[PDB]
Amino acid sequence: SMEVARAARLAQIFKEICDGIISYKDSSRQALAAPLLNLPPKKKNADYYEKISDPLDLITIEKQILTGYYKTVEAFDADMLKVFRNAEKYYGRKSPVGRDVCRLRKAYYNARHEASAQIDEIVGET
Repeated sequence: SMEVARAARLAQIFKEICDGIISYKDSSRQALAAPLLNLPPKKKNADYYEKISDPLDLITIEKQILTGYYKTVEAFDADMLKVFRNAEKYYGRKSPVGRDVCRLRKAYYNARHEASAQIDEIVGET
């Protein structure tokens, strides 16, 4: 098949997974991915951008998916996991935001495990 077609099929999968993370709610109906959605405004969180070198938020990922910016799942994985790592690096694995990010990763690995079959069928038309 044609690469842009492939990259669109993938994009659709990446958007579903990423929407699952953004929308993800605990039994308590509160959105765990909320802290991950927007990068703190530079002007009053100058200390953030000193601790994080390669900052990324879910809104940006969500935006780039729609473009076909992610041509492989590794590039996607890399971006999604960087947003989680940056969160733990800044708030601490033990903070309430790390307890959350931790749990969101599990969600991420399940949705990624489940998509894996479709992702292989696409990539393996090369």
